[PDB]
Order: sequence, then structure tokens, then C-alpha cells
Amino acid sequence: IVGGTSASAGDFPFIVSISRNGGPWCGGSLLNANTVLTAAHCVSGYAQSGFQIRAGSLSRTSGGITSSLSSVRVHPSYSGNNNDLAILKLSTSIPSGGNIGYARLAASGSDPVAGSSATVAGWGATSEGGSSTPVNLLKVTVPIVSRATCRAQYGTSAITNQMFCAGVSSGGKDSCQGDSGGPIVDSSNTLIGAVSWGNGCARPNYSGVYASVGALRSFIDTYA
Repeated sequence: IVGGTSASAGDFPFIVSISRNGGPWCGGSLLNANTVLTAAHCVSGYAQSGFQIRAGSLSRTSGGITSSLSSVRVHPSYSGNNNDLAILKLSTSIPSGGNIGYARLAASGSDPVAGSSATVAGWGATSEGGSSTPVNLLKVTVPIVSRATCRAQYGTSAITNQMFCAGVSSGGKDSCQGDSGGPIVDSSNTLIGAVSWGNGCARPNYSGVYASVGALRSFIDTYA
């Protein structure tokens, strides 16, 4: 997270940190006791054994409840940067209560409205190319970018309706490497997306790009 602030206890009760090979890697959203929503590019093709989930902590290293993975279901038509979602099943159930809770998903058919305020959280880099990764969770608030504008930035082909964009035209607030898979929420704390991709981080004129929960509810509701 670039241009962000420290998250408070309880801000995102459903957020999970995903480590790989004991090192930081991605974030995710707890859908229910045995199910995590992340980015496909977090898990696709990699040894499943490498992954650990941690819930109910501001720290990616300590506290809360941990689980290994029993299974990985990548979106059947995950393709390049598109349909960048995966459902993870947990060997250890993660019950709700305390600072643990489950994500409220964006309505099927919904698409975040340009100009509306979104909040993204994670444990990734605090600048593009940065080598520090926070131990404690950060968050940042950014406006939704019109798909038309995002198409201008990236090309029409690059941006589908299974993606949306968020960021600030003068740059300096974004998700970054190590944030992928983690939650982007609306002003009501509804899960609208997962951190997916971008040209660098927080660049003026290159929005952060998110996998759209509203577009991909079929996939999610099936396997959740």
C-alpha cells in the first residue's frame, strides 16, 4: 500500500494475509469458515503447499488463526490479467467472532461508480519497487476511475468489464506488490474487488486495476 495509513483493529474483519515459502506474498478475503477469495495470479500454477493463510490479526506474522490449503480453484477462464480470481479452501476452519468476520460481497451485476470512494488494504510495498513490507496492515482510500479513463491509460483491450480501476490522477495512492488478492471495499465496507494488477504503483495516469466481485459473482457463489 502506497500513500496509506495504519489500519485499526477490526477495520477489515475478513482480511487475510497469504504468505508463500514463509515470506510475504498476497492478501485475501475470508468468505466463510473454510474459504478465502484471492487473486488467481497469487496461486495459479504454484505449489499449493507453499501457502499459509492468517486471519484475525493486523500482523501478517503473528496472532490470529492460521491455515494451510486443502484446494485451489482458479477462475476457469482466468486469462492473462483477466478473471483474476481464485477460491482457496482451508484445512483449518476459521470461525467468526472477535476480530474475525466474513466478507459482504457486492451485488451481482454491480460495477463500482466512477468517482466513488474505495478503500484498499494490505501488506505490500509502500512504494513501487520498494523492498520493505509492512508487518502491520495498511490501508488507503482512492476514488473509482471510469473504465473509459482506464482504457485511455491502458488500452481498450487491456481493460475488461471483469476489471475496474481506482486511483488518483496525480498518483501517490495505490495498492502495490504484495497487496494482490487483498480487499478493495466501498464506503460501506462491501467487498467490491480484489487487488489484481497495474503499470507500477501509484503512477499518475496509471490506475490500479481490480478484479470485479460484481462481475464474477457466478464464479464466487458457486464455489464459496
